[PDB]
Amino acid sequence: DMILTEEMQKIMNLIQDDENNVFVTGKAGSGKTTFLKYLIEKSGKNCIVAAPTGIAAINAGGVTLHSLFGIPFGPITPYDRLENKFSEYKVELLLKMELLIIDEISMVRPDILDTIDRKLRWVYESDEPFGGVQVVMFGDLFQLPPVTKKQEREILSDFYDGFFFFNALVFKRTGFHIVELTKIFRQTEPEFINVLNNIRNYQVTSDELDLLSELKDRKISSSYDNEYIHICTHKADVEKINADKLGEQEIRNYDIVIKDKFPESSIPCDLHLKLRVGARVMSLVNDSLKGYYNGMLGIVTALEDNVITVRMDNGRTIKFERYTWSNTQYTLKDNEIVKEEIGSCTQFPLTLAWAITIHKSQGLTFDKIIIHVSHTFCPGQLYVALSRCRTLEGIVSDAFITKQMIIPEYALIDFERAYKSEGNYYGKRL
Ligand SMILES: Nc1ncnc2c1ncn2[C@@H]1O[C@H](COP(=O)(O)OP(=O)(O)O)[C@@H](O)[C@H]1O
Ligand code: ALF
Repeated sequence: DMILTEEMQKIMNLIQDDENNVFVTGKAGSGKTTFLKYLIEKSGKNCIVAAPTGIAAINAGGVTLHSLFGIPFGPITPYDRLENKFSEYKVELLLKMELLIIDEISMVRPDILDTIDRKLRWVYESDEPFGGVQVVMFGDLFQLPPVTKKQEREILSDFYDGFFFFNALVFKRTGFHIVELTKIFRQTEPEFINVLNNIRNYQVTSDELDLLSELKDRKISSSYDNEYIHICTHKADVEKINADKLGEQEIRNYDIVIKDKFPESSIPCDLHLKLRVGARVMSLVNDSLKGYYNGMLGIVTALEDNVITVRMDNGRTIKFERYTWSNTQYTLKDNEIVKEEIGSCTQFPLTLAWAITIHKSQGLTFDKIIIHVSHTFCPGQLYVALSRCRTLEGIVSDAFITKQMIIPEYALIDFERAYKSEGNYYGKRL
């Protein structure tokens, strides 16, 4: 069923040359996850998939960067000394890795990449960056990174020109090609995409500005019974909203089931799923054959012991059973990198969805959203909240969206401008 686009093939063309590192970027719904899987199968290489957080690793079927490379937590300057206490099997695993795939690369502080480059050089006893391991990075540039602690910020400041992954010092020694996936498979909305590009590039016209002014509506934005999902900055506001609407009447509780070794921070579901008939909910996984995807909304119609029946917004009724997330780790089998399960957790793939945070809805899109203007805006945070919808028309705002709420991220605009001018390549050329 998959389409192989020209941009996808162009990435495959680049990684044939084992010396090419590649940054694959694109908005939500542009096929990043789907193409990552195809990339693994067609690469012809022993791949390891890693991500900066536990939930992202679980979702992409890989491991966290910190566990894979024994990275200590906290900022790391070039001259902090690394213990390098790799077990023998980890060393042999890393020595067979020909292709490192890092998902959600925009969440990766640049010192983590340099620490990875340093550990691999130690393991390969090599001066080549990343010990010569080819690196392919997936993520959306313009999704804001985790706010770097004040401590972290000024330690790394003495060594780093900025706090994005591409500020890693290793990129003064190697570089990477960039390919953007621009086909949004779910829908094709040129005007909305154009507004979004103009907001993030700080090139908004006065038309777009009032196009943005219209999105306000105090009636809809204060209602919680309308298939609009409330998108809020703060987790506390979202907890209150989903608790208020859930209420205390006729609530059933379903407990997560853990088997063996599962990191607490990697758990991708509710620990205690509290629901009730009529509760607004969101699907957390994709199962194409039962016809639900990560992000789909619905209303709870029936509650049983092993089955929650939900009427999705598209008119369908689905019988949700418990889903099992597998905690995997990589290993060798006749010098070939394979996976092995070391634990799992099991739970219905549903969560309360009258509201959701910006953070929890990263990489997701909805038909209808309500933006709770969160005054004291930051850089990019308006673009991020509008990016959670599929059209301009499904967006309703708390208050009026004003020009001063558009806070650009000039480091990202300069990065794009720089690579698009130098042949879709950043860093040192070999
Ligand atoms: N190459 C492709 N061909 C056809 N459909 C695709 C392709 N890539 C993605 N899709 C569809 O678009 C949706 C988004 O895919 P996904 O890989 O999750 O995008 P991203 O990871 O960039 O958010 C999926 O539900 C999938 O059905
Ligand atoms: F894996 Al994605 F959006 F990056 F689903």
